[PDB]
Formats: sequence, structure tokens, C-alpha cells
Amino acid sequence: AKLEITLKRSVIGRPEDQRVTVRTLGLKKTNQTVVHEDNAAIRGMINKVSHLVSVKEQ
RNA sequence: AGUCUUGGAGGUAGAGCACUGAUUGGACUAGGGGCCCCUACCGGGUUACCGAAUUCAGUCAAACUCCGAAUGCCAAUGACU
Repeated sequence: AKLEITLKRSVIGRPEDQRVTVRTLGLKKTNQTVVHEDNAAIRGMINKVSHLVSVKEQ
């Protein structure tokens, strides 16, 4: 069940852990988009950084 | 490296008096210097003090603990980089 994750806010001014999580998710520029397969690990990652991310289930 | 699951040391935020104090509301007031009388007599009790207790709280503890989080630390398995 692929789902799309979009970076909606810049990372400038954020603590290091949130930046590392966002970078590990694959996002590198604002307004980027990427697809991943839905499981508990991805949901936890989204939960950590959710104010900088918009999730949509295609 | 980040995330998920499982395991593990810890005595703080809170709360509480089981322990130590703080103490006071005050008790508990012995028993004495002393007070009524002294003591011309020791003291009967206050003791107007000490302070042995003890009294039931109330709280109180940056150097009190029967109790105790959230997060952070230390290792193990899938994803993800």
C-alpha cells in the first residue's frame, strides 16, 4: 500500500534529530515527494516529524 | 545512522510521613535550678525554665524516604537510509 510523503516546511531552525529523520526518509528539498510502503516503522517516522510533512494515501 | 519490537540498570517531577530532622498548633510535661512555699524543707504541681519523654496533627525539608513517572541512556530483530 504505497503512500506519498511531501515536505511542506523547511528544516532550517529545527533540532538535529528531526533533520536526521527527515533526511533518512529520503527528502532533500522543499515540496519534494516520495513513495514508500506502509508499515509501523514508517508510521513512527511520520509521527516523529509530522508538522513538516503532509501524508496522502494514493 | 533514523524508526519498530523485546530486555535492562536508575531515585527526580510529583506525592507522602514508614525514617530523620524542622518544628510549631501545641502538647508532653517529667524531674529538677527556680516558681506558691522557696530551701526555716525538700519539693506537691506550674515548671513559666530546662527538657526526659511524650503528645496528635499541620506542614516542612537545595543536602529526609515505605512509594514513584514522562523523557533521556545501554544491548538484542524487521523495515528505512
